[PDB]
Amino acid sequence: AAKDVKFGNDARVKMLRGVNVLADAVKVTLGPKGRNVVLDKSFGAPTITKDGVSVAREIELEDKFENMGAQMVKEVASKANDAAGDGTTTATVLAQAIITEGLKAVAAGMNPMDLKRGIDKAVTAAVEELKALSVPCSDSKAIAQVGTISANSDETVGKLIAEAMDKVGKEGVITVEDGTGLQDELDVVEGMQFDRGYLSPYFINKPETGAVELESPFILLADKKISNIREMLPVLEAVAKAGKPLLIIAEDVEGEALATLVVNTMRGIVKVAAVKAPGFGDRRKAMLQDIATLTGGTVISEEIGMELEKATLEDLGQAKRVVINKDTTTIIDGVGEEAAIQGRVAQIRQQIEEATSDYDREKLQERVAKLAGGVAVIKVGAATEVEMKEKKARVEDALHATRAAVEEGVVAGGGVALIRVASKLADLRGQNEDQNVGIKVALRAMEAPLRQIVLNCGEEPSVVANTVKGGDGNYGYNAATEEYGNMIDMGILDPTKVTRSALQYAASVAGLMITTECMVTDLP
Amino acid sequence: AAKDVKFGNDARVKMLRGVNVLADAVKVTLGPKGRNVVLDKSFGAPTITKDGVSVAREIELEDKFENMGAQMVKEVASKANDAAGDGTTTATVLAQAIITEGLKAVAAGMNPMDLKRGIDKAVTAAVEELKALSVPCSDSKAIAQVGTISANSDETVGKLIAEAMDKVGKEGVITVEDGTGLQDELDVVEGMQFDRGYLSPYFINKPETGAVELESPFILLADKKISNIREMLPVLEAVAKAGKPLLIIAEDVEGEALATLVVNTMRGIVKVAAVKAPGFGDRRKAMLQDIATLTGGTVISEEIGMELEKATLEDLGQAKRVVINKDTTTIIDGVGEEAAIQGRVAQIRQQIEEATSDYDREKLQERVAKLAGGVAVIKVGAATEVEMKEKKARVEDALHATRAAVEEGVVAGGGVALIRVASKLADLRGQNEDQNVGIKVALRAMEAPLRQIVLNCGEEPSVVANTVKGGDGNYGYNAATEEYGNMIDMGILDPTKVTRSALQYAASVAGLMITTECMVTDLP
Amino acid sequence: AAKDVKFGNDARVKMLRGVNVLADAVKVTLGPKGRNVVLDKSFGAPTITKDGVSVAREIELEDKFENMGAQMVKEVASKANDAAGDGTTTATVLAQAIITEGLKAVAAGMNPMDLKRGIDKAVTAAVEELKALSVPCSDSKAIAQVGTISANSDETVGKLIAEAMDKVGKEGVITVEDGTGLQDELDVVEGMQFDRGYLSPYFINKPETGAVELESPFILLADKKISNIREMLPVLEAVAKAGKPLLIIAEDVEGEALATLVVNTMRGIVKVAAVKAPGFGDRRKAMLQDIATLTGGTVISEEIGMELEKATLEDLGQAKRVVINKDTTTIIDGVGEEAAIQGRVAQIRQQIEEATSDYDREKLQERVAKLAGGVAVIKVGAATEVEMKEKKARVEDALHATRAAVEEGVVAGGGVALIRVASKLADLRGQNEDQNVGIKVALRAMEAPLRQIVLNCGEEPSVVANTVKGGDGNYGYNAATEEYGNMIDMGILDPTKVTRSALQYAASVAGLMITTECMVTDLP
Amino acid sequence: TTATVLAQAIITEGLKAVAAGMNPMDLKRGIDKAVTAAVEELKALSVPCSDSKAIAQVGTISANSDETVGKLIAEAMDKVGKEGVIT
Ligand SMILES: [Mg+2]
Repeated sequence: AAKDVKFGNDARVKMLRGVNVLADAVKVTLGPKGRNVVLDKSFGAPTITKDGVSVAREIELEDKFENMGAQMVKEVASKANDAAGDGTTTATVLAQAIITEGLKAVAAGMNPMDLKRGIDKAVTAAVEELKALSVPCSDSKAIAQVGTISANSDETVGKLIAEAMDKVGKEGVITVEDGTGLQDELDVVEGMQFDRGYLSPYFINKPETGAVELESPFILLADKKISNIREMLPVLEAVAKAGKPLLIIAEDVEGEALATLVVNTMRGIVKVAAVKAPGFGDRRKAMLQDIATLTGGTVISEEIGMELEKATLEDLGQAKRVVINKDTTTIIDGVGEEAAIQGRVAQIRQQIEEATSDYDREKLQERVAKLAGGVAVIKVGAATEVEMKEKKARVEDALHATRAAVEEGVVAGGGVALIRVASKLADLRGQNEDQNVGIKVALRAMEAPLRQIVLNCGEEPSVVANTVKGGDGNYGYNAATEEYGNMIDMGILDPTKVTRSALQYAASVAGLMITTECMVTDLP
Repeated sequence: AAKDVKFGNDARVKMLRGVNVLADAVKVTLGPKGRNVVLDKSFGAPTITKDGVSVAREIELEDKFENMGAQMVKEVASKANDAAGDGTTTATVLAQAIITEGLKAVAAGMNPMDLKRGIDKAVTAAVEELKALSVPCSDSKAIAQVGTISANSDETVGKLIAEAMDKVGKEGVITVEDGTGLQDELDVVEGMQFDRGYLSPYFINKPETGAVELESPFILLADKKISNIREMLPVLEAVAKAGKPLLIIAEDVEGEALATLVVNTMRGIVKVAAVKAPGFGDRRKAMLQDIATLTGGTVISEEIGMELEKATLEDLGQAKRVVINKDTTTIIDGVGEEAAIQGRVAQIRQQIEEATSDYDREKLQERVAKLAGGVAVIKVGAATEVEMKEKKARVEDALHATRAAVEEGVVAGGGVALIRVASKLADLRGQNEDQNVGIKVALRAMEAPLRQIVLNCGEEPSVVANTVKGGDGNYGYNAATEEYGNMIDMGILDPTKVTRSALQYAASVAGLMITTECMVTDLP
Repeated sequence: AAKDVKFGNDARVKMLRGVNVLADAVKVTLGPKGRNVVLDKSFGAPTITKDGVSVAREIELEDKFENMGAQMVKEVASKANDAAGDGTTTATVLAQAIITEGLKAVAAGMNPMDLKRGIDKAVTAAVEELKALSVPCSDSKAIAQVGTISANSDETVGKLIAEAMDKVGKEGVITVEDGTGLQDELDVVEGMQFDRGYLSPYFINKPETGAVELESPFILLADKKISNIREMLPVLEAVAKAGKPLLIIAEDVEGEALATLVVNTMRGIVKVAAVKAPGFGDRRKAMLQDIATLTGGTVISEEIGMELEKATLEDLGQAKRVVINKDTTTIIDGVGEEAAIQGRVAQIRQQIEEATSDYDREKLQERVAKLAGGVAVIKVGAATEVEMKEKKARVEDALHATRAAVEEGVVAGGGVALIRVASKLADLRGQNEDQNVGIKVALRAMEAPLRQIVLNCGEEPSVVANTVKGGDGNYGYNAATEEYGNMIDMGILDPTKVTRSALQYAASVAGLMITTECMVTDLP
Repeated sequence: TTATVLAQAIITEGLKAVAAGMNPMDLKRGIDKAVTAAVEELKALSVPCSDSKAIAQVGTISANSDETVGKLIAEAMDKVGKEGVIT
């Protein structure tokens, strides 16, 4: 595939045009009263949505290079959402603002590297200002308070979120399941979650979630990389007859074994998924065993002399539910014996006391938390299935905001916090004039999300922002009610973590584009 | 098919245009303050990188002839990295400068052959100047000193390099393995390295490395060329059943067996790799035997009457690790008995006594080193698996730099060494008037890497080059800190070998283009 | 299909353009300081060579008719290499000069038939001059002298060539084999060479050589034309288990068996080659038998009642090496017993008494020479494979030059010999005025290779040639050292046979083009 | 030629200033004020040219460093006087 190359302004201008298309389309849906965007669907009638993430997902440009601009922003914006749960659209809005003004500066004869440096300094100062601005969240009322707000002013949802965290801790693992009964249920059951993703995007049976949900699946524990389909065949045939899904944990799965399973799973016969074993080197051997004890399974080790091909249902572990997302795997309600698992914890507790290394005490302690802490599950109850499933989405959305709020506290969510920081460091400047311009670009860019909100609502952006500038603290304008006041008090806020992640990611992508002198793509 | 032919000025102009595109894109990332380059992918988003090598690999031009120019530079630049481990971007930078100014000279009516000679004379003088400029690196302090710098100021990485060399030797074999735990472990285990590449690129399971890593594979030793698939089958299925990779050492493998093994390995049945036996004639027979003793394997010889088809696992040697690169084969921790291995060494030591020829004593001595010297292995410790691969990559990069530093010492790495040498031989004149022009071209061209660094840093190339010229020795400008001083003492340097190799290759390709009178290619 | 036909000048002009393209691209690489050419590959990137033959192979033209001219010259030039071993580029150079001046003459309105004939007298007279100019090579000192020069100032290469001839004889059979060790080995072993080509070009396993080399292959001796694949099966299958290549000697092989074997040998199960038997009729029966005794194999005769299907391995002769080129087959180190081989010789020596004619005595004597004389072989010794194989190529070229040198002696190789002869017969005139024109065209065409040499070097051809003409005999200009004197003494010479063959082929092809009224080809 | 160069540098930098968010009318005033100050400095730097050699040097420098032109002109201006006419 032959490549087309553009330099300097020809390159940068195309990125600007590309980013603006993505940004302009996505920006309209940011506010409470945000405007809706029509997306075509290959089969059936066209889709109408107010969600920026959905719109961002659906945008790819005709012109390569312009496409690059949009996509570069999308990758980083997606990361903000993946690390914060919200602000995907906000990051893009901020990215456009920094990028559009920053590019003018490079084309004006000013040095791009200095402009980046000025912007980064502004961003660095802004992050700390956000930290001062931020209202901490630690007590149960604050947990419930943020949870109910996120949940769309439903106090019952906030209560369960706080209760879940209270039962397993702030860092504990909380999952959501369809409710069997009308009543909301919160339960503690043996289970474990670890940072391991799925080996294939093809495996996902829940496309909105992006996660794979399996029902009472068999669990295969392995201690070797799997490159050959042959080891799986006797076990593979056995699971299909059952009709139950099979989950595999091992070092890695190579394309020969994995490709057949991928093909077999997608609209095929036996639909199963495989994930990598948690931990590394020395760490994994103990952890796989922890999972084994938890699911009542048997670990298969090449070192032992036992191979996967010589295996039956007896060796496999079991759990009622398991869900696998892009980079995380969690198991729910493992079958392992209560005495076995509790005993395992006792063995580990004894292990903690050698305390030879701080790293080892903590790491052993970490093992205790995953196994002994268990997994807290929340079933969402409702009168009708339609209401029940809808409520479940809301609970999950509140949970991401609550976790972000816990880690860093909260800030005004109308884009007000960005406004608020910009007013505070207006005086800040750099020795190089180019640096001064970079600082101004970043600060001015911060204003955009507020203005975008107001613009979407059909109100004057300049008038609203000007009055907001006049105020102090968490004071701001709420788009939904057209009334000025403390945004946190009135119910509109964003986690401190999401605002920070969006703003800095936007600056990071912006800085990269500003310094770029060349882009490469294939011919039309 | 029918060919499109250009010759004389027309052929040279296209090469210039082709090389400039390649060089303009790659040159922007050379400095510590490297400019970002965005490389597109057909699916979704573009990528942003400061790595010149990744940029250069990707470049292919639609316009034939121009494409040849770019490719010609890429091949020679690639050779510099292949024989030095670094300077791929630097070679290209120097190549553009030499080629552009010299090429104009040939089109100006100047004799090309003389211009080459003038350029080469300046290049040769510069190489010796580099040798004088170069600071020796023999003691452990120097070994560690260069190793930590290359490792990007990591003192511990330098320490392991120095200690490994201290044991096995400068000429010894040092390899890097993923670490078992937090500590970095260095150990010497029985093993052997020889200069033999892999028969097929398709074999590589580590795409960034360009090498094939196998875990505790069975080893097949053969005394015949393998053109037929069929002999392999009884051993081939047996190894697959065993569940481990198979490594083959023999005279050579033909496409009849090679192509099927490739097909068999890529997304298929069993993934194994094969390499050619070390030495030739008398040497291979003794050398293969040394490997057999080392891996505890059995050699199969046509001359004896033994055949591959009749062989079993017990006839195969074993090692915990084996890695195969483009031109080198090495094995780690051979299973062969200490009594057998050490006893064989005694047999070889005894052989050395005959001293019939310097050639046999030299060669026998070489056998002793490989068989008895052993292999030094370095495990890289880390708190996380991602970090562990990260630290490991850095060690490998440092190791090439240390080996290069050992072989020829080191020079200032800011492009300063090229500057320093160019200034020293300003006076030098050729025979023909045209030759004198070539000399100026070569010397002026040398300036470019420094200027490029400064250009990438947003600083004036002419002003920095001018100040550097004024100073002497290793004195120069550090782009990263915007300061002037002794570049080696400031932690910025390049191995003498990489600087020399990049400068020599740039001149070699440049001269080559200069003397090229005709280009033939397919129509568009 | 409909075809494009053009007449006279229209047909001839296209041939002229075709030959000029081929000659212009090839001629630049003729000199010692020749200019390299860049050719592109489907498989990767471009490679550069100063070798005219490689350039010629890749030259094919867009315009049918022009392509034919180039191909016609390539055809004749290739033949010169085939019958001389060198001067493929020289033949092409001479062809362009003769053709351009002569072809213009036909275009003007001069008689073509006379022009060819006029050129022929020039050529015939020049060849006689070459014979007088030519220094004979008979003694060992001359043999070694030319051999070392051809090898490129390597005394050892020439010394072995002289020694090889000194053993088996000037007309004996000398072959080249890879060296098992450091020492160069020249020795004699039973073997036979005969003039027979390979049935299919597809058979060649050595594309640079254009020949098929096999390792200790089984030899099939047959007494019938082969038309049917079925007979082959029991023996073909037999060689397959053995794993060794199979060589076939028979009257001829038809497409029915030939096509399947060709497909079988390319990307197939058994890779074998087949050639026609030496001699014919009555002579053939004895000739095949001589090979049978030599190989120790059994000849299958239809007349007897023996059939190929009824054959086994014991009926197949063996030799350590066999090599087949475009029209010659030779075997090395036949396994046949010395007692039987010598005994076979005794039968032939006894036969000579029958001699009722000189032809029969001679023909029988020739048989004695092939069998009893044997084949001498050369193993090329070197420190490493790269040097060993590289050295081997040079030895083969020196060998061809020595055979050509022995058969006709040598002439100045700077193109000087053509210059010297052209100056000598300035006076010669034809009958018709048109014939006179042809003579001048041929005599000044002779100059072209010298001038081309000087042109490549970047020196003025007109100036060099004038001074060389002023001199006498072998006196001329050495392009490599920029000096004047005896070219032969200096180290630059061409075999008389190659110079003559190049010149005669150039004139032969030229005359055919001069006399070619019409051209017919496929549509574009 | 020199005047044109000044226009080139003034406008290139001035436009850059315009792109910097500055009021052009003010930029013009700044330029005009700087020029007024520069002229006075020029007035101070200027040294009277009264000798033949200096006049020759200006003629020679103007004539692209041609000595004969300066020599010929210096002789002329001296001979004709201050109000004399040279063509
Ligand atoms: Mg003037």
